[PDB]
Amino acid sequence: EETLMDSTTATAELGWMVHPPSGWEEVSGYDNTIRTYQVCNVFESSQNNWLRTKFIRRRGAHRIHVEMKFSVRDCSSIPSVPGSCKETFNLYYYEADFDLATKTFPNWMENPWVKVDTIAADESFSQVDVMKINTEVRSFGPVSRNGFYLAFQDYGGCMSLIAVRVFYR
Repeated sequence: EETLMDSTTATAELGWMVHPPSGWEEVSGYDNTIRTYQVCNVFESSQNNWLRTKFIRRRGAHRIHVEMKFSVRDCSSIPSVPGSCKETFNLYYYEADFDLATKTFPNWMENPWVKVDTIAADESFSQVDVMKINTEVRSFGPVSRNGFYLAFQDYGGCMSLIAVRVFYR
C-alpha cells in the first residue's frame, strides 16, 4: 500500500520545499505527464542542495519503503568537471506527529534528519518517455510518530529525480 504518490498522482505542481532555491527545481516531464526535480550545478563551488517532501501520513505501518527513480549524468561524461563533481545523492527521513515543518524548521543538517542511505546508480537501467532510469529502494526502521518527511541531498552533480514513491508492506 502506497503512502506518497505512485508517481503521476502529483496532479500539477508537486509543491516540494527546496532549501537553497538555487538547488533543485521542478521540470515538467509530461510524457504519463509528470513533475520531476533536478540539480546539475557542477561548476559552482560548495553545493548543499536539499529537497523536502510534504508530510507523509504514516497510516499505521512500521517499516516504510522508499522507491525512487532517477537519472545521474556521470562526472566523467561531463566536459571539464571539477574534482568537486559528485554523482551520488543522500536520502534522509524525519518524524513528527503533525506538520510543523517550516522553511527554517527541520534543520537542514543530518542531525534532526536521520540518514537512510547514500544512493548511487546501479548498472541496471531502463528507458522512459527517452533517457535511462535507475530505480533503487531503501527502507527505514522504527518510525512511530504520526508521519514523516523525506529529503534528498545533492552536493555536486546533475541528476534528475524522475519519481519517488513511498509505500509499506
